Amino acid sequence: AECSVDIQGNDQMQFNTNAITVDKSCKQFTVNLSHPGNLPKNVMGHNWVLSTAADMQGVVTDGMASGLDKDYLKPDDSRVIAHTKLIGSGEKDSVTFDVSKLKEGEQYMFFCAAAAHAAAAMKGTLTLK
Ligand SMILES: [Cu+2]
Repeated sequence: AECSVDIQGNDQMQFNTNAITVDKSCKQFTVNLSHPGNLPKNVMGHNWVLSTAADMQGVVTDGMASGLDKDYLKPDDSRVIAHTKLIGSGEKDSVTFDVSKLKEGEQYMFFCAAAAHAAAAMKGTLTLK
């Protein structure tokens, strides 16, 4: 069972993956986010956020309004299954979540909630396999 993934968000507003697989034998799954490049948090800060496909737009919109000092997420947002903090270059963060939080049939999306980043396609799918 492969129960973690290392993902990078760079100074050019991209993740180095578009698709995450979660082994369904995993009890927990861990995302390790890092930020190659030179740009600080306030310029090109990234996070990793998990929601259902349907909820992503809302999470992003409300997170935009919540703003930078809230790490671009509505605090305690019920739609956020898991999330890292916002990180700048040189910084890192991990998040671990229960795999039981994912449903059969459902469609899940990961993304950066930082202003404009998801629109520029800092997103992809997350799928139970
Ligand atoms: Cu970002």
